[PDB]
Amino acid sequence: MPHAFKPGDLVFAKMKGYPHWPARIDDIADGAVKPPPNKYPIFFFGTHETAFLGPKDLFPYDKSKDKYGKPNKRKGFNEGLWEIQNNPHASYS
Ligand SMILES: O=C(COc1ccc(F)cc1)N1CCCC1
Repeated sequence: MPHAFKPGDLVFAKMKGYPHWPARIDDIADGAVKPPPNKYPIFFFGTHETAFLGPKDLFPYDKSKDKYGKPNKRKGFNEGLWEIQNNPHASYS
């Protein structure tokens, strides 16, 4: 059975106006800004941007990739497909 989201989990994450985007649940570093309650820090592959999202916008990657893991014309997307499949736990700082 599913657990709650934890850092390291791979997802597609949905933001208004954008396709379901390859992403991971990030850790929060010591001393860094925390997310709002009930939100997770989401690191978007390809763009390398972070936003705070709740579970309603988080689709586990294994279950969802057949539907959402297709090339897109949006900036950063196809790089991000490569990252989530090939090195999803790397440092992209
Ligand atoms: O909206 C976001 C991430 O959120 C931020 C965007 C810009 C920024 F400077 C900081 C955060 N994304 C939509 C799908 C790819 C990444």
